[PDB]
Amino acid sequence: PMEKAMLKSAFNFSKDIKKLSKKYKQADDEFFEELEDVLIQTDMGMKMVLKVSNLVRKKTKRDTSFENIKDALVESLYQAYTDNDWYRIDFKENRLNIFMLVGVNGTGKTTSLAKMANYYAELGYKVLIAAADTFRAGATQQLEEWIKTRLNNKVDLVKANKLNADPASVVFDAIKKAKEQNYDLLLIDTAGRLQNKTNLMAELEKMNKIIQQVEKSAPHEVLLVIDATTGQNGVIQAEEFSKVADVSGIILTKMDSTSKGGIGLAIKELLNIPIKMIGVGEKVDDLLAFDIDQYIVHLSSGFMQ
Repeated sequence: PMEKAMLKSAFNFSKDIKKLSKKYKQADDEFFEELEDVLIQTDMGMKMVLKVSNLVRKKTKRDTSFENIKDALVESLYQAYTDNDWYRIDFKENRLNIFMLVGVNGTGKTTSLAKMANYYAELGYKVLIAAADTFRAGATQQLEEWIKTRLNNKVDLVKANKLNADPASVVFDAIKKAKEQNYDLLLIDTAGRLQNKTNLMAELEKMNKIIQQVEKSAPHEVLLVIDATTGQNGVIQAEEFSKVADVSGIILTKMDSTSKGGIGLAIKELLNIPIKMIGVGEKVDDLLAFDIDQYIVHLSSGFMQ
């Protein structure tokens, strides 16, 4: 799955690296200028280009073989990301885990939330979804579809029976069921528009108040969806959303459709929030726990043989 996910970005990165190898003589200043130009094209951003180049420069000598520069680069990419104050999904066996999914609409929340329910349901857990994006029953329609079409039998859905209902009332109904029938995970869908900031924050706080009566440390995760195909555009927008919600982690979707693999690093730099799950494709099971070494190794696969 990570191989298919990183196919397009790895092709682009290795295409540039292979070009770099052909006029490669020594790891000198002029070489670092050329390398920096390649790093720029991954769209990782200036600060990350600078951090990765400095790391490669630190690890290497002018006489380093081009093979050893590549090993250097792989290690420096991983280190650039892992250079932080921090990671894990707060899922415990002996409680009702509660995760919210957040972000601006049309980034892929309801798809991702469905994939997350399936991910835990396959691990043997009893999963409940709260369709609390009541802004259009379209999000509700989707959840219903996925439920009786693609999702494991251990995933159930609570929704609104009324038009444009208060989102907290769906959360009220879900928490009750989840607590009473020994569910292992409650996933909460939310609507999002920067425009409706005050209501969006108010609704999140209503939800929080409902759930913290059952689970004091809930929400255990608040997960923001970023569409990788949007590149740096999506990264900046995800930062703006991080002011509306106290985001604990990121779900990076559509990696497979993305040609610029610096985005993981762009996220780390701009948001400073861990990526925790990564979408590898369109099937219900195309969602993995994020692993930065795997992201880097598969991004690098085209030039590492």
